[PDB]
Amino acid sequence: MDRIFMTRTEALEFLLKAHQTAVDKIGHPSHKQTPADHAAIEALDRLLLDVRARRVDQFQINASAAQIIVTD
Repeated sequence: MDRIFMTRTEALEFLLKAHQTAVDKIGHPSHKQTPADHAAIEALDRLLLDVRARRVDQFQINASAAQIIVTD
């Protein structure tokens, strides 16, 4: 049973660690950061606004993987 409770601000750790899981799941390389990444920010804007606006909720992708239940 894996569960992580964090506040609105601490939620960042979850939004960050969450990406690593997917990025690692696909088996992507470890090459140096690319310039195109600057555009990827367009997507982060979603979670960034949802968090900064204090409109985020708790959720989990898998039961075996590290879960992070948001504690509003």
